[PDB]
Amino acid sequence: ACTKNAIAQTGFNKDKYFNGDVWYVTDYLDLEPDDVPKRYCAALAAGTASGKLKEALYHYDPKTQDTFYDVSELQVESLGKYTANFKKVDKNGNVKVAVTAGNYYTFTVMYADDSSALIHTCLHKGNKDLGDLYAVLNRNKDAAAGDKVKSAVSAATLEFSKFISTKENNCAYDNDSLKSLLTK
Repeated sequence: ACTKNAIAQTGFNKDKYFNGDVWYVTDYLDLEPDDVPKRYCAALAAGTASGKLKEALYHYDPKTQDTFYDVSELQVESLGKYTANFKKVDKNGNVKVAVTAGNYYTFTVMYADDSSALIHTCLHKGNKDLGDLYAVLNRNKDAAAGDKVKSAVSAATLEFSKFISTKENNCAYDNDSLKSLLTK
């Protein structure tokens, strides 16, 4: 179940966030903690491709080694708040699972700057959802969360101390694949 109306960043700079580059998830928190593993790896690219707002996603479970990529088309609800479809793809963009009615996530950028961000997402698969999921993002895969995004976590009335770090999982990412997928 999702329960939060996440508030987007005041003055959110959409072209800076959606610039074609990669974001690494360094820390996460699901308000339904059992919905996701305690160890995980995730990253995304976000950009405009031929006029359309897109994201490319990567998930990796560093223990089970379950791996998947996705390509998403985002529609605008308000500044900083989006509804995204997704298709499951291999790392090269070939479709494994097509865009499907009812398979979507919401995406809210609560905070962003040059190097970091805080997002909220509520994933839906049919009548199932994966809970309220917060993620601290960084442009550098190995950077510890700085005071700007940690203060943003507090300003959302969360505690950064309760987030789970991804940093000890030997996460290895394919940035070329993510940037290419934005076009698929």
